[PDB]
Amino acid sequence: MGASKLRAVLEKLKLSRDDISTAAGMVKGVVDHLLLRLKCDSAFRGVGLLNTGSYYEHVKAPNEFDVMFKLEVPRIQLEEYSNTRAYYFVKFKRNPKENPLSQFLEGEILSASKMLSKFRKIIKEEINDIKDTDVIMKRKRGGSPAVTLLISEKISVDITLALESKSSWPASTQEGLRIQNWLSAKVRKQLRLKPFYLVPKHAKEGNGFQEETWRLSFSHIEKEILNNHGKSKTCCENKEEKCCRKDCLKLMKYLLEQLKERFKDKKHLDKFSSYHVKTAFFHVCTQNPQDSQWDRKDLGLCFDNCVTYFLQCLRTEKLENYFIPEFNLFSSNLIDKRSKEFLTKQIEYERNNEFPVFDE
Ligand SMILES: Nc1nc(=O)c2ncn([C@@H]3O[C@@H]4COP(=O)(O)O[C@H]5[C@@H](O)[C@H](n6cnc7c(N)ncnc76)O[C@@H]5COP(=O)(O)O[C@@H]3[C@@H]4O)c2[nH]1
Ligand SMILES: [Zn+2]
Repeated sequence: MGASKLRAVLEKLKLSRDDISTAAGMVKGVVDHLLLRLKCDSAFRGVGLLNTGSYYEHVKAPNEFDVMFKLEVPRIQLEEYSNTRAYYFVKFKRNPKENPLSQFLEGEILSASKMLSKFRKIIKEEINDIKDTDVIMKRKRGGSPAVTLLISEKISVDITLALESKSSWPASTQEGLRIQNWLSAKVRKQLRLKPFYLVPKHAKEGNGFQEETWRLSFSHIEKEILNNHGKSKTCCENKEEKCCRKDCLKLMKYLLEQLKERFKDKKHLDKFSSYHVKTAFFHVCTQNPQDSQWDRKDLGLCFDNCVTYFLQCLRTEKLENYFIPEFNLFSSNLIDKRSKEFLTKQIEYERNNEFPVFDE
């Protein structure tokens, strides 16, 4: 695929500032309401919106949003669950006083499900009485840490509770975030000085879930490297330094979206998500650390790079969490071989036919 061809695909996907800002305005209204309602509970007194510029997650298009509600909690003490590397039990270093989160304490262990339940119940209670905006809560999605809302039958919002820890990141992330040769060792240090988050997504335990466990999240870091993405500090600030990194990611996401859409009737692509694509993309960024390897005229080659890497990940059934290297997002235990073989074949068909998926 030629570079100009690929950018013509993105150009026709570009949304009008009006349709975007209207969409953003609706979710902000709902979010503002939920935040203040939430503050009426002592346990969520500390809730606040984490890292949101309210830019949508779908390319097409401005109908889906992903928000995290960060909760500042006292010094946290983690205990890794069954060496899963990403899931943890949360305990408090000092709990002699009857904590505000004490109601969610099952033993010395802060229950993810109990918090998630109340969080959800509080939100569901304010959804009936929202002024001027029609809002509905979606069914619980299997295994999701998120409360999903649908605004005006058009806009989906994922609202995810997020415990904030200012402690240093857990050992499982020691070899993660390999950005040294790309964004530099000192950027990695400064990033790792920032807080990490815990969302109420439970580890698998037999036919069910270990309902107390939380999972690590670094969406704030993911946000930072996407918007400050070059080896050069002035990457994408002038004509002579315009790179195609953001375009590649968009095209990879739109490819996955379109395929998921085409084959909704089948079940094969249901477990794949833009998070897989974003992760695959970060790895490619690490493999191609130079801004010259992401030249604007090379969008064609760079996109194929991303496609090819993603394909290798599907075939070998290995896609490392960018922050937690021993967590395999593509293990056969999460996504079975057939689904990955199906996605593999469709992407390959697309590439061999000049991406019919990319035209209207
Ligand atoms: N809004 C939202 N924020 C999250 O952090 C998150 N984590 C999971 N989910 C959704 O819960 C359900 C259970 O999926 P699972 O955990 O088994 O696999 C997930 C998970 O391993 C990984 N993943 C997705 N988002 C994140 C994330 N923010 N951080 C780490 N991993 C993530 O990508 C897989 C599929 O993602 P989605 O299919 O788009 O949404 C999942 C899914 O609907 C999330 N939904
Ligand atoms: Zn750039």
